[PDB]
Amino acid sequence: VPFVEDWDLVQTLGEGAYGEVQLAVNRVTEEAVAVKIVDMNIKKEICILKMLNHENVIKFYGHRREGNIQYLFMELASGGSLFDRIEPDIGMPEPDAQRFFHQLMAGVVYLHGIGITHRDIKPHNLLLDERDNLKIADYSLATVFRYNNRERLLNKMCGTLPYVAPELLKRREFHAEPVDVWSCGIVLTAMLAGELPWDQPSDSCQEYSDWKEKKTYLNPWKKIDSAPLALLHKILVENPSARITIPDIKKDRWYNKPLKKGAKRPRVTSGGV
Ligand SMILES: [Cl-]
Repeated sequence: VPFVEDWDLVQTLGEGAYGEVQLAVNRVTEEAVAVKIVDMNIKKEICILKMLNHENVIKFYGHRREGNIQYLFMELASGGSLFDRIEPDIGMPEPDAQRFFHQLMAGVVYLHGIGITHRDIKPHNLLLDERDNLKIADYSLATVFRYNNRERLLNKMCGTLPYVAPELLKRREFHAEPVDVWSCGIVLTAMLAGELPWDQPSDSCQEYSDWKEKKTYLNPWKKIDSAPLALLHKILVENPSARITIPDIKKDRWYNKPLKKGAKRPRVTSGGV
């Protein structure tokens, strides 16, 4: 029974470090949206949020301040997270993984093309609409890495250790785009194996050492077919300047492999075939 202007906040979708996220339903129009509620940087988030316009990125509808609390209205992805579609120790069917990977690259290319890096790509932040279309959500760590056609290097460490690229832990400053690419590879690994390969990509983490030594008889690699594994070998490359870029991902054999049948034709409601 809480509400904001014309919307009722009817269900808690999740929780933030500084927020809560609610299902908001418009009393008049019946539209359903998501609303992130922040008690009391968020100015920066809003500027980035207003830039977003792409089918694989959560759209921003506007905001409201009421005393101490900010409300950020956002497109709803009613299917929830990709995280909940990954069966532990299994993953998901390869054709479904490929499709989600396709969508994820489309959203990341978009963001990179407007000079925005998300910086915390992981299945928890990849939401699904009612047709299972992927949407990159939560721009609270996002930042500008290109402005007026000039790249800036990053230096703040942030993200989530099992998804983070090794340069982020090793270098004083690093390029944004390869970091996002690396985390897309860890997502792909999770979709195909239902398990993360390492706690973190550091020289003191055995499982990472094992990967650099190509011990792909170990989990999770041994669960992964040779084609997508060859892509993962190009993505999960320690040196960020040697790592595959998105233009080249789009040329990869597995990325271009036909795997998934299209949806059945929609039901006739009027007229003929
Ligand atoms: Cl996992």
